[PDB]
This record gives sequence, structure tokens and C-alpha cells, in this order.
Amino acid sequence: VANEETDTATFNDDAPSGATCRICRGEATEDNPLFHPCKCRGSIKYMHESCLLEWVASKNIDISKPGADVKCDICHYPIQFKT
Ligand SMILES: [Zn+2]
Ligand SMILES: [Zn+2]
Repeated sequence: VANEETDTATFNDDAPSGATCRICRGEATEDNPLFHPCKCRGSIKYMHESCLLEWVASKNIDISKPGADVKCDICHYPIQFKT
């Protein structure tokens, strides 16, 4: 379903009980949760694993190469998608 112009979301100034993405305000799942790859902080730090993979792609950077420095512009922290 994608005909609407709004959807349910969560916003707070501490660790949310139902945290949501910074790209599509979805709430963590059982296959694609949420996590903060960066130090943007607040309610726009979280992101789905998919959403991050599409974000760093829009930034015009090859995350599969050792010739990159894939990171933010809000807080400028190096983005993290593995540990
Ligand atoms: Zn998302
Ligand atoms: Zn950031």
C-alpha cells in the first residue's frame, strides 16, 4: 500500500521503545530491525539495513571498495553497516 501521504512514526529525546527509521519512519522488524550507523543523534539516527544500503548508494560511493570514506553530512561520522 503506497497511495497515502502519511503513516505511523515515533519521535523522542532518549532510547525509544518503538524506534523508527530516518528515511521511511518504519519501526524495527524481525528480519530488518533498526540501528544507528552514525552520531546524527535524536530520532534521525536510526535506519533499516536496507534503507542504509540505499542511502550510501544515493551518496555516489562504492561501499564494496577500499578507496572510499563512506560517511554522513549532518554529523559527518563514518557510517557503519558491519561489526
Ligand atoms: Zn527505512
Ligand atoms: Zn551522521
